[PDB]
Amino acid sequence: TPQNITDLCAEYHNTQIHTLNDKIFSYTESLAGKREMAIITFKNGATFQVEVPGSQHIDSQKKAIERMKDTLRIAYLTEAKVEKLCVWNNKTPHAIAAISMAN
Amino acid sequence: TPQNITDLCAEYHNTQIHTLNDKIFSYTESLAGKREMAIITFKNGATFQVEVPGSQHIDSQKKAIERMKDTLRIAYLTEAKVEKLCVWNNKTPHAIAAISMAN
Amino acid sequence: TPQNITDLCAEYHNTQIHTLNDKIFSYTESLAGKREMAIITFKNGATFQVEVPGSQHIDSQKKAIERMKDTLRIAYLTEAKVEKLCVWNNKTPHAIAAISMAN
Amino acid sequence: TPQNITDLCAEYHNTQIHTLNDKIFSYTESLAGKREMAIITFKNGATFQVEVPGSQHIDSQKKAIERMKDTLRIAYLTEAKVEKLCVWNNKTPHAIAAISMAN
Amino acid sequence: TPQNITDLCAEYHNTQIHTLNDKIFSYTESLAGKREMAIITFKNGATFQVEVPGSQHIDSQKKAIERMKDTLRIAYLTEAKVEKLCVWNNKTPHAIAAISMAN
Ligand SMILES: C[C@@H]1O[C@H](O)[C@@H](O)[C@H](O)[C@@H]1O
Ligand SMILES: C[C@@H]1O[C@H](O)[C@@H](O)[C@H](O)[C@@H]1O
Ligand SMILES: C[C@@H]1O[C@H](O)[C@@H](O)[C@H](O)[C@@H]1O
Ligand SMILES: C[C@@H]1O[C@H](O)[C@@H](O)[C@H](O)[C@@H]1O
Ligand SMILES: C[C@@H]1O[C@H](O)[C@@H](O)[C@H](O)[C@@H]1O
Ligand SMILES: *[C@H]1O[C@@H](C)[C@@H](O)[C@@H](O)[C@@H]1O
Ligand SMILES: *[C@H]1O[C@@H](C)[C@@H](O)[C@@H](O)[C@@H]1O
Ligand SMILES: *[C@H]1O[C@@H](C)[C@@H](O)[C@@H](O)[C@@H]1O
Ligand SMILES: *[C@H]1O[C@@H](C)[C@@H](O)[C@@H](O)[C@@H]1O
Ligand SMILES: [Ca+2]
Ligand SMILES: [Ca+2]
Ligand SMILES: [Ca+2]
Ligand SMILES: [Ca+2]
Ligand SMILES: [Ca+2]
Ligand SMILES: [Ca+2]
Ligand SMILES: [Ca+2]
Ligand SMILES: [Ca+2]
Ligand SMILES: [Ca+2]
Ligand SMILES: [Ca+2]
Repeated sequence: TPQNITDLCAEYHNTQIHTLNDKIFSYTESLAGKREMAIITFKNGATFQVEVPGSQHIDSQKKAIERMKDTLRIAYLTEAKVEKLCVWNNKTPHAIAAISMAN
Repeated sequence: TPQNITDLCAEYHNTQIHTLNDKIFSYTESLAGKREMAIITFKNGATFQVEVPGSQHIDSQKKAIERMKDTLRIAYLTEAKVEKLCVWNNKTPHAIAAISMAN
Repeated sequence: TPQNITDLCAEYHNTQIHTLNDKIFSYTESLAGKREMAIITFKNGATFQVEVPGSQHIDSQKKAIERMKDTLRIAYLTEAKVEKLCVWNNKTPHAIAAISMAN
Repeated sequence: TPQNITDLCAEYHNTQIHTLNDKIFSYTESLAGKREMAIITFKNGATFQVEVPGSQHIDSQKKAIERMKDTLRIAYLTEAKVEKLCVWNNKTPHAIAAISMAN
Repeated sequence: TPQNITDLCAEYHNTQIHTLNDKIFSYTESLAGKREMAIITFKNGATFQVEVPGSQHIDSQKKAIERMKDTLRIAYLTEAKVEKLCVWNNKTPHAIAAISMAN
């Protein structure tokens, strides 16, 4: 069980930590078919997706995907500092696996 | 994969982008039978719905319909600037497909 | 498809609009068996229920009834102005069909 | 159908109204197996539970018990004044049936 | 039935109270496969998880795990002072069974 986002990120292939230390600049969400996704940007231009859920996801996985989009929305609206994102960087835009907030 | 709401909107037939750059003037929801919908308006007069959940929306989509109303509700109550809406324009009032916020 | 709460309200029998243009004065909620409901009041005395889910309600209404109670809770705690309610006025208290917020 | 917490409470055996007119002093929450419950206190000394969902609870109450723990959490975090609680006084600590907020 | 986090904690094996009396320093959440978890840290260095939900959890447990992550997120973003945690201390990092807030 990892104790921090970096270690967690390290357990997957084709991941990377972005250290933003900045609030979210823009928040985009879509309910359109095959594109039920969220997209966030930062003032420096970095863009990240929360990928659409699939049939391959069990309920508790689907609740994590939804939770993440919830977290992103509420972080945006409270202007919470995003410390780090763990992303998958073999996708475009980079696909969020995890988030950390601090300060 | 889209990196913003305009790219995403352009993937669908019978969609257009509206540019608001304004907070929601009014938020309406109903639990009346076959009208379980949200409706928002902008001071400029524009009116939009979130559609009644129905048989065209698979599970990810019914979830995202529920998330859209959660978003519109919290956006209204925080006076968050709505940047753009992607809508189906083959409905009256136009039906929301995606939202971007970026005050 | 209706563009506002008045037009939506006009599609049902035994409904009427109340124009309140006021914040909620009190919010009450219950988990007692067969009284799983909320009740709101306004400073003018007007008193409203979200009904206990029962045999009068179709399936599609059940998520919406839960959503309406969430909306009333957060409206109360944000002191949000309630513009209008659509109610069934053959019930005591009057039973909420829809709500519009504007300010 | 009751119009207020007191008349709702009066419909049940082994209940009483507490009149608090105070914010919640503490909020406690457990996920521990067979103690999935919330406990709140007021500065006066008063301790109340939301009961572990159990045999005494009918279907409709399960959702409402979830909502009630939601409401007590956000009441605490918003320093919302609690007016009254309806409780079962044959439980220790006394078990919450209903809550009212005014201020 | 316990009246407080300390009494509830003492009912289980392999548990302990941590007394933090401090707001959450960092909040980390993951949507990644088999790492659907939150992790929080305090300034004194203490690091805690909410367990990954899985086939070994009953629904009551699964529900109470999603609630705990809701609680930790909003407690973080409101800078709510955490009084105590009841945790299982045979896990790394220690796994939250219960949280108390007073302040
Ligand atoms: C961090 C980078 O931000 C850019 O906006 C994206 O186009 C890249 O794919 C990547 O996500
Ligand atoms: C943007 C437009 O706003 C108007 O109020 C509506 O009546 C139209 O149907 C469309 O949705
Ligand atoms: C009967 C009432 O007349 C008023 O003009 C309207 O504003 C209300 O919505 C309602 O329709
Ligand atoms: C209202 C009373 O508060 C006290 O703290 C509790 O110990 C009693 O059981 C009862 O719930
Ligand atoms: C309370 C302790 O915090 C430390 O940071 C962790 O490394 C330990 O495993 C334990 O959870
Ligand atoms: C949890 O922690 C991570 C970093 C891996 O070491 C796993 O083996 C462990 O279960
Ligand atoms: C994904 O996004 C859409 C909008 C198209 O440009 C695709 O080619 C891209 O892969
Ligand atoms: C949908 O809305 C209702 C209120 C009626 O005006 C219909 O004509 C419309 O199609
Ligand atoms: C609903 O309210 C309760 C309190 C009773 O008085 C019933 O008559 C009524 O239908
Ligand atoms: Ca600002
Ligand atoms: Ca802060
Ligand atoms: Ca304003
Ligand atoms: Ca802002
Ligand atoms: Ca005020
Ligand atoms: Ca306002
Ligand atoms: Ca205070
Ligand atoms: Ca107030
Ligand atoms: Ca601060
Ligand atoms: Ca405080």
